[PDB]
Amino acid sequence: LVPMVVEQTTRGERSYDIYSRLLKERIIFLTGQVEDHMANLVAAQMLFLEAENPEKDIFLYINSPGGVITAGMSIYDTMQFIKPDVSTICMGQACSMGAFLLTAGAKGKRICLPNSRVMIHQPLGGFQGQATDIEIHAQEILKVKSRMNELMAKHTGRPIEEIAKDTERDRFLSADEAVEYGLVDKIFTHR
Amino acid sequence: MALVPMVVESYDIYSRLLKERIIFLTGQVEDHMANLVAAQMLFLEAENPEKDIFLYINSPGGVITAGMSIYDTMQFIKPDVSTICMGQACSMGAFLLTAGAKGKRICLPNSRVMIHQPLGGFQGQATDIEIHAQEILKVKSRMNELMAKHTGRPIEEIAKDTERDRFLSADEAVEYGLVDKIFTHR
Amino acid sequence: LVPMVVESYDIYSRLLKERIIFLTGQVEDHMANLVAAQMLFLEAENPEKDIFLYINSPGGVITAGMSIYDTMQFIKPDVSTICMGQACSMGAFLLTAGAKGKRICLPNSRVMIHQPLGGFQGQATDIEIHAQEILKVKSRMNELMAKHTGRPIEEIAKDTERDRFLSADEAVEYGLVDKIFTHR
Amino acid sequence: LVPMVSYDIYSRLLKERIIFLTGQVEDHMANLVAAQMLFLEAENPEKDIFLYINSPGGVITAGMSIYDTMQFIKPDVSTICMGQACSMGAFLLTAGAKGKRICLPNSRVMIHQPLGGFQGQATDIEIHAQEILKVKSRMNELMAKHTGRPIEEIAKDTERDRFLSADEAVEYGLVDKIFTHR
Amino acid sequence: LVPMVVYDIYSRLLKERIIFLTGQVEDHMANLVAAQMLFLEAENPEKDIFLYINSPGGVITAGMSIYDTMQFIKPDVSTICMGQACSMGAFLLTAGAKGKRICLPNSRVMIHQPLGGFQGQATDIEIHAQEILKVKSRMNELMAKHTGRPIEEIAKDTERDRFLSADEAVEYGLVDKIFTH
Amino acid sequence: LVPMVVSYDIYSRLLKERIIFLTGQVEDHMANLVAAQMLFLEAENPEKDIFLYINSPGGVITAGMSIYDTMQFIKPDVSTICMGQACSMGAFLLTAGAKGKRICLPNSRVMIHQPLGGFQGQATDIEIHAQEILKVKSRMNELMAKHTGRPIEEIAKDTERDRFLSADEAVEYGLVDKIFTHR
Amino acid sequence: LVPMVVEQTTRGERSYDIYSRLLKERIIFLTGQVEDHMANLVAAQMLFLEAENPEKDIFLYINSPGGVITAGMSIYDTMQFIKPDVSTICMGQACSMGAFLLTAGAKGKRICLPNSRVMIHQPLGGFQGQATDIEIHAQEILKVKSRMNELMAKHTGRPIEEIAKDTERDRFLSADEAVEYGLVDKIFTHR
Amino acid sequence: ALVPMVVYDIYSRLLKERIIFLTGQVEDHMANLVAAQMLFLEAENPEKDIFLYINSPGGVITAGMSIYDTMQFIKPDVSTICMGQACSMGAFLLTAGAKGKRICLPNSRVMIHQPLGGFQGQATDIEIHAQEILKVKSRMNELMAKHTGRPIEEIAKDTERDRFLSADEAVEYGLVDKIFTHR
Amino acid sequence: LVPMVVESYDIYSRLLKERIIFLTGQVEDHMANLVAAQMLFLEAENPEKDIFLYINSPGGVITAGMSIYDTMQFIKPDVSTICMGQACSMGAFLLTAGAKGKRICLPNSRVMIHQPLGGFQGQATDIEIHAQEILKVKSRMNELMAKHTGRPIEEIAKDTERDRFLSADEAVEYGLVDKIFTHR
Ligand SMILES: *C(=O)[C@@H](C(C)C)[C@@H](O)C(=O)N[C@H](C(=O)N[C@H](C(=O)O)[C@@H](C)CC)C(C)C
Ligand SMILES: *C(=O)[C@@H](C(C)C)[C@@H](O)C(=O)N[C@H](C(=O)N[C@H](C(=O)O)[C@@H](C)CC)C(C)C
Ligand SMILES: *C(=O)[C@@H](C(C)C)[C@@H](O)C(=O)N[C@H](C(=O)N[C@H](C(=O)O)[C@@H](C)CC)C(C)C
Ligand SMILES: *C(=O)[C@@H](C(C)C)[C@@H](O)C(=O)N[C@H](C(=O)N[C@H](C(=O)O)[C@@H](C)CC)C(C)C
Ligand SMILES: *C(=O)[C@@H](C(C)C)[C@@H](O)C(=O)N[C@H](C(=O)N[C@H](C(=O)O)[C@@H](C)CC)C(C)C
Ligand SMILES: *C(=O)[C@@H](C(C)C)[C@@H](O)C(=O)N[C@H](C(=O)N[C@H](C(=O)O)[C@@H](C)CC)C(C)C
Ligand SMILES: *C(=O)[C@@H](C(C)C)[C@@H](O)C(=O)N[C@H](C(=O)N[C@H](C(=O)O)[C@@H](C)CC)C(C)C
Ligand SMILES: *C(=O)[C@@H](C(C)C)[C@@H](O)C(=O)N[C@H](C(=O)N[C@H](C(=O)O)[C@@H](C)CC)C(C)C
Ligand SMILES: *C(=O)[C@@H](C(C)C)[C@@H](O)C(=O)N[C@H](C(=O)N[C@H](C(=O)O)[C@@H](C)CC)C(C)C
Repeated sequence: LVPMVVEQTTRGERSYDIYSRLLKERIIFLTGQVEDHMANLVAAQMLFLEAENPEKDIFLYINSPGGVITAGMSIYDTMQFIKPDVSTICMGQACSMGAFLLTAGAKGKRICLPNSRVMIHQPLGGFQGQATDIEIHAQEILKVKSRMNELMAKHTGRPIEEIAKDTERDRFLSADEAVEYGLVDKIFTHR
Repeated sequence: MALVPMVVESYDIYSRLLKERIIFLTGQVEDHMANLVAAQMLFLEAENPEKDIFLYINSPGGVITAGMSIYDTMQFIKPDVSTICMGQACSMGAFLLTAGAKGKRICLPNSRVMIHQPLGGFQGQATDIEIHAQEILKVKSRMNELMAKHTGRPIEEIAKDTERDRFLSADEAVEYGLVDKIFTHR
Repeated sequence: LVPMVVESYDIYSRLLKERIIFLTGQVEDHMANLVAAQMLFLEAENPEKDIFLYINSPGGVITAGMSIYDTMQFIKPDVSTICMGQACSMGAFLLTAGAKGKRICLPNSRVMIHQPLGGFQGQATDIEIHAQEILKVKSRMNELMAKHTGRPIEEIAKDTERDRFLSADEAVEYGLVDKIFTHR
Repeated sequence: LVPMVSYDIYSRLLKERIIFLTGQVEDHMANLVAAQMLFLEAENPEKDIFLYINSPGGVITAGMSIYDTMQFIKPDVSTICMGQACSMGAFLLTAGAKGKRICLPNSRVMIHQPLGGFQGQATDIEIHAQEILKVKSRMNELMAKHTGRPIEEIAKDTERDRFLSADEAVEYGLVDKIFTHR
Repeated sequence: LVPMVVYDIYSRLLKERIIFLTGQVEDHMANLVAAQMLFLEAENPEKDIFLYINSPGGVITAGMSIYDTMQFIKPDVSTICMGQACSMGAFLLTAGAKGKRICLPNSRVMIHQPLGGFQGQATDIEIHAQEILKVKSRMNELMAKHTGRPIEEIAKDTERDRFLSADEAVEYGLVDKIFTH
Repeated sequence: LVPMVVSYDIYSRLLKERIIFLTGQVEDHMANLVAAQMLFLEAENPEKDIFLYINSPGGVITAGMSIYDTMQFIKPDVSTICMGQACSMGAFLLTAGAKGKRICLPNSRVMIHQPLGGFQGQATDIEIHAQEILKVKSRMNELMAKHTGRPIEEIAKDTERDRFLSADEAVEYGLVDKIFTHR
Repeated sequence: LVPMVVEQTTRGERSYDIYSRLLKERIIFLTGQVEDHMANLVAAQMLFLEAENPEKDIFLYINSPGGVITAGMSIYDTMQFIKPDVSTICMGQACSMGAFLLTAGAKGKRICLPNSRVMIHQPLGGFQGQATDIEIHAQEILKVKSRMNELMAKHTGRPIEEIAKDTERDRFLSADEAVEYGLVDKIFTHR
Repeated sequence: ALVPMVVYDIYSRLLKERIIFLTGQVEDHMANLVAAQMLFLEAENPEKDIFLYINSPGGVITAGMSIYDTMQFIKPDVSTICMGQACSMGAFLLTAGAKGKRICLPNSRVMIHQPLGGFQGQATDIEIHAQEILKVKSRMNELMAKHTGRPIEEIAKDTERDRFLSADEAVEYGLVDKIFTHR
Repeated sequence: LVPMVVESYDIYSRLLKERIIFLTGQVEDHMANLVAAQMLFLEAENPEKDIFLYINSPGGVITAGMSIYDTMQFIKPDVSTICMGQACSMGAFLLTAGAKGKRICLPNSRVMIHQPLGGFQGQATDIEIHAQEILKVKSRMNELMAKHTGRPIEEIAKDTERDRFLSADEAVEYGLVDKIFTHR
């Protein structure tokens, strides 16, 4: 089910799906596993909303356990490139790449809901083939890990060495702990 | 696909009842169906932030974080979310039922309510097992605190009662403080 | 595909304007939710005109069916139940739950009643909790069957221990339905 | 991919009071037919309905939902056999309004006794066996009523698969006439 | 493959009056243990039998075939826990002759209530639920007898998984002593 | 679900801003869709630039060459912007963009390596397919050399195995021209 | 296949499989994944070789990536219990529980072949179910991890704290590194 | 069963003649059986030669090294004869034979290449496993250099990709000592 | 099962004492190794008595077949080859590899020759290496066929580009076998 809303016009009626209707309020949803196709859709929505009005805020609701890093960095670089401030709101959970995109929001507009969960940890990977090729892919994953820690350090305001220590294994944070760590700025309870 | 629809001049029975400020939470709670409920709520607030929203719940439960995305949306939006239990509200469904606005949490007479502690499952190195084991305790504690707050029963009693599956009738759900009243006839 | 009519409506939306709802196939949450939704819609449309629920169901999930039953009782409109093809298990329960004097079998429709089914796996403590719950549900279903049929709970219990098949005539004599429709 | 004309092809023919019963008979497709019949009755309860049947049969109760709908509604339901009408499809063909049951020249009709299948306790098997016999007796009675042949002859003939040509279906009394050209 | 001597290694150690209970307890492997116990009794009904247990548990009725065979035969059955004895394996460990129930130093013992599962008509579910409660009560009674702990305490402690070290198994009364060298 | 605007879907609405998306594995059908959009935008205005956002790990070479040959053929300059990553054929279509209009975003990844193949059958057929794979490998290395301005011998050495480049390394190598951070 | 050897007797001939023949030389093989059944067979061979002669050495050839811990601890407790010294020789590799049973040999008789590989790391596990049950199984894995570190410390002569640090992640050792770490005593190249 | 007498197959009969067969994929259980046969033949007679017939495409390195170390440890010289093919680990065990007693048959095929592997998990774990495969790769190149008498740099270069050798080429390279055509 | 005979031997072990070896079905490492093992055994038993290799094979793995071929050429005894049923691909190669004057077809036996099959997937550099190797093996196989048949390599190459089916008589005329055996 995708719920529709009917707007009456001079020439009868037209129809909007609920998500298209909330897109007019400049609200984008990032829901479930981060992969190329759904991530492109999020990026497209950001580019559209920029063209519509490049000075109004964009609200990105995140409920994700993470997924593909490159797919996520397509969203990240879009958020930084576009003029509008992208306010990030955590719903349910933002883990792995979802936490990274949550902390990547415009400073002062990164929000957790009270019972939302945040989790951070180092990249995952896996190659198979000749020893020479394993060394090349092993070198690449280390470069990506260094870069992801560098960006986390920038957005949190914590030193890179501390980000590295804390993401060696799964680190779960409550909403309060995400504010204290510097992943988000404030907690929204009631409007 | 979309059931009992008419073309606009597809508009279905759920789209029609959404105008009456009615949202349906049906079946297993997971990210996508939960995102749809939250979206409907955000929409109904923008339409009118002062009229009540009616959330019909028939769910055995599911993913806690997905359910919490609805719970936090219910508390955040200005409108009171009235919860009505149809058929059953169990696990996460029972949680969202009791999370309705005080005075407007309703069971139908032959609706079934069931509460129990969280489920989980990790595999890997003992160090990681300890981290996830700790995280599951944190979530279990939080869920008991919120269940205590909404029911008005002490956390020690919620914890005791939810160690194993606890089935309640509509009458028992009112007594326990999960719901406020029973609706039989209009 | 489902045919459309221009006046543009699918055939079910068009029959819904005549206050007709269809309960077809296995009773589960999603199809049962739809039935309940249609009942709420028709009440809001007109709370004093009868609703016609056509039933062709072998049964299914009890809680899903109790979502329909509780909706039927709650809404102001009388819900007339008509049995097409068959009403077995939960379908039979929803057929007999209709407004008194407006529960109808068609001549060659079949009705079947029997006790609930269930199944759990795990610790003996949990098995005992689930066994108790299934007994409470069985007692409650037998009580409501007794209420709607007018037969005593003891007889309903005896008759539903094993599968009991009724013709249209036998369903009238048992009190599951009131009358049989052949022609207008 | 169903073609358009404003209307889909089946919806356009539904304005001409034409319903199609195609493929295996089961609860959902059978309900759709019964719904189209109730709709056409509300539209005009005196004009004929045309039910084109191309079916190998299927679920009896699903078929009986159509049969009872056909008998209840005021309009005469003319049945036309396209390709084949076997088992339950043959039963619904013979259930049409007398004078208006039609086979096309190369259509195939076939009749045989019900199939079933239960497993479990001997007590439950006895209950389910008794139910299958009652259904078989009832199905034979209704076939006897619509064909005009006695129940004893319907019973003997449906013990095993009995195939009929269009000519043989008219002789047996399953249909009234054959349409070759308009 | 199982190596041989001039007899396979298991037949050769059966001369030393040693029986192995290894892996999941089911009808066929349990029948083999009970068969070996009847054989060793017929060979010499006075000399002790050594049962080496390395089992996570399994089918209760299959395990009760070994238990009843242990009690029935004239010879004392000395139980030695190697690797682990959990669930039904723990039950057979504690069912050994008093003073001859042994844990090796790094062997693990675990006890918990029975598992079950039926599906069908509510009447049948009630019959199978009652049966599972009767078995649970019986298993607790026999655990109480062999440990010396009261039935009420055994019931509480087996509501959920309870892991014991070799030392804890001695303190609980599941085994009598620990063999090291 | 792709949302609608007033009525267009979001991708049709961004196509009016002359923006095309190349997303996921390169195969015949998605590649055809890119080339169709390129022919459409040319007809609409054959002088205004086209913007191709690339986020691809690569895929089928022939499918990718359908996009490459469409890019060169149409009058409008095709500006290529690397989102997330551009590897294999994705990198090839990135470097194929109009010179001075090939862009990486800061944390976008670029990777290049030689073609993959595979035939089974008679030794005669294996020889024919092996030759064909060498000719394609040569042709791809020539086109990479032409677009980067690096000699073919260097492109061959550097693509014998997987070669991963950052945004900065992609500019130095000559795969892209510039990096875009903020508008 | 398994190759047979024929011994001639007064009454014609008898036949041994190669493994049964080498068992008369007091040689046991621990090969592949450690699980209850193959481990029970190793223990049975040890109890047999004790009964035959409780003063002569037993040679346990190890080529294993590891497996079930309780299965391996059934072999460990048998080794310590029986009178005979169990000399452990590493063939190909001894990882995980493989490395644990290699180091559990009689002191001075733990051997690596030159190109054999040794690897050590902390226990693996995995439960699913009620939070209460997860807690119990999580407490059990920790208790087992402590016990395994204690025994590794005792057999290697390194302190428990160093064993714990070094086994948090996979630690690979060459034959030389295994002697230096104290997992084995000596390296056999030629007889 | 096999091709036997009841008193015992053709392999058991040829084991009496001090002949062992290494056939098919190298893995723990078949490699354990080879090493066992080698220990048995030493105990029977530690001075007579052992003949190891090798027809293998290779397999698990650690399994193959259990044989290698057994070959070097036991007192008897192990003569290696290549039947059909010796590739990867099979070629390694062929070249590991006693100097002067490593034999190719005329139409036997030899192929050498670097190790294969694969891990998936946390970047930290990947770094550890990536290091281990480099150590193993070095060690295998060192042992090949020793047995062939070629420098490790040439072994490394040649095994970066698959290198196929004829019987003649295997003698020239030093993988084997001589070719046996007729007795 | 395989029948036994008492003197206790299986039927194949008994015929092995008559110096008969069977090559039956798809040629692969394990079954080819068994044939080679038998050839070494019979040489050790008596290096001056002929060995009789019965061939019924569609072919299979070339290297596995070359393990038999090199064993045949190496051992002192003449290896007589008799074709039962069929000798195709590698089986035809091993048939023609028998001692000159002792390569035999049975009257209704079928022979078939064709060029090698192969298959690699991976990087274009690896595909070039494997392609070159396939061509070297193809050249070597054609050379050895040319030697044993006494036909020039150009003709063997032409005739094996596609599947070439020969009767017993056609096999003798081509030089793949020397004579046909009908009766003893
Ligand atoms: C959190 O989202 C992480 C996991 C999904 C839990 C995510 O950040 C992650 O590690 N993703 C991994 C990934 O994208 N890895 C790529 C790759 O191997 O190609 C590398 C660029 C990482 C160095 C997995 C593969 C999804
Ligand atoms: C009721 O709905 C419970 C289950 C469906 C029976 C639900 O509350 C629940 O426990 N869900 C469980 C869950 O969400 N667990 C998560 C997780 O493991 O990620 C933790 C937050 C709880 C420790 C699973 C999804 C059923
Ligand atoms: C008739 O509809 C019955 C079956 C379909 C034959 C139906 O009444 C029924 O018993 N359904 C069962 C069911 O809903 N059981 C629930 C349950 O276990 O959830 C028990 C609570 C009933 C006490 C089965 C599960 C379909
Ligand atoms: C012709 O259509 C027959 C079969 C498709 C061949 C049909 O008449 C039939 O026998 N249907 C069967 C059926 O519906 N049986 C039900 C049942 O199993 O409950 C009994 C009521 C009739 C004996 C098959 C099983 C669909
Ligand atoms: C320990 O070994 C227990 C499980 C393996 C964890 C074992 O004692 C157990 O509970 N076994 C169970 C069983 O045998 N149950 C039978 C049954 O349901 O048939 C009942 C007689 C006990 C209530 C499971 C089924 C193996
Ligand atoms: C990058 O995109 C490469 C692969 C995804 C790794 C791509 O360049 C590539 O090699 N594609 C391959 C391909 O298209 N090969 C064709 C073919 O064999 O059909 C040949 C033309 C290459 C010589 C694979 C097969 C997709
Ligand atoms: C090396 O052998 C380790 C793994 C096989 C890589 C081994 O020591 C190991 O961790 N085994 C795990 C194990 O035995 N776990 C049991 C269990 O949870 O059941 C615990 C007793 C260990 C804490 C197996 C692989 C699960
Ligand atoms: C030749 O036999 C090679 C392959 C079979 C083609 C063989 O040498 C090889 O590389 N084997 C590989 C292997 O054993 N890898 C192990 C491993 O990943 O565990 C590493 C020690 C290699 C550095 C694979 C597993 C067959
Ligand atoms: C006849 O027996 C041939 C095929 C079965 C038709 C046989 O001669 C053959 O070609 N076998 C092939 C083979 O051995 N190919 C290897 C290989 O690809 O590894 C190459 C050496 C071919 C040059 C196939 C694979 C069975």
